[PDB]
Amino acid sequence: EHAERLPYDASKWEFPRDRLKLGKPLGRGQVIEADAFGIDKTATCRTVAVKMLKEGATHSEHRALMSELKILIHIGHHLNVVNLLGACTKPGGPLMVITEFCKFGNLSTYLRSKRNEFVPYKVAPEDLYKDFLTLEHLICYSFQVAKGMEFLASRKCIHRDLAARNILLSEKNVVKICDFGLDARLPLKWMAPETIFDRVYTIQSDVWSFGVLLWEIFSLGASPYPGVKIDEEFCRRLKEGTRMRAPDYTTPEMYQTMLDCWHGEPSQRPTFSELVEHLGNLLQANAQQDRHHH
Ligand SMILES: COc1cc2nccc(Oc3ccc4c(c3)OCCN4C(=O)Nc3ccc(Cl)cc3)c2cc1OC
Repeated sequence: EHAERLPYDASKWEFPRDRLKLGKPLGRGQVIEADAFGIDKTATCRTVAVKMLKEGATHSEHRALMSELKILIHIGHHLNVVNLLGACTKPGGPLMVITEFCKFGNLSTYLRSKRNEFVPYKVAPEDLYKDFLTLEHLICYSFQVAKGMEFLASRKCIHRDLAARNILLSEKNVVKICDFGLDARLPLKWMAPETIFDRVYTIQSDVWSFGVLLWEIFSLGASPYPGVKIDEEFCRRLKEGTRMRAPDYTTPEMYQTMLDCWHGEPSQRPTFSELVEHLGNLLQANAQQDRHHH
């Protein structure tokens, strides 16, 4: 609330505009691809994503972007939350928020591009499945998002719109939680019943959304509630207990976890801490099935 007015450690986040080389747009504020000169002590040059205010934006829009920067600063650093690298706030140019760049984009679109490049486990010679996704990949992604959400929860922050479209995939299969801040998106399909009917958002409603995210992950980017009209009867049957069927690439345990996240009673849903532990076990157990190289 009014985060745009929180203290700002310029010495820690301010970055010289001239050490930035803005490139092509990635989407539209508006995110642009760019090159940064020595923004971190890990490389003198690095690709980054920059979010900046459009031309002549309202004061209200200016507060909104500044509020987002303050929230990111407040949340802090975590491997599974898009990393804030710096910002350009001082006079001389536009307000700019700089984050790490995630090469592969949103997880939803990416997964759909791998529909014909997936197998539960690779079989030697593995070169036949080069760059293919496997159950280990999918469980690993689920596990990383759970850890990111567990982190946000510990910062007392509620995402409010946890979906695969808000998950970014970087290199080496590392995923980052983000928010493009968005209708044709049918956001209601990720909303918990209490949120739909009472407009209440809580870390427990986020867990419900996490369940839909798992369904998306294990359906390889399919659209939630396939072909179902999202009208009043939908909300009615949803509150009555109607749930999605198990997606194509799920495992028995992952589907049960989805069902657990979709519990009618918010308080009966698992917590992200319990999800991190549980998903960590499923990952370890999955590896136990792939023993060719032991
Ligand atoms: C190559 O394809 C893309 C790769 C990208 N890699 C990194 C970042 C990208 O854009 C974003 C995405 C989200 C946010 C952002 C920039 O700037 C800061 C705000 N933001 C957030 O995620 N904010 C945020 C994060 C967590 C919480 Cl809890 C609240 C707000 C990208 C956009 C792409 O093309 C689409």
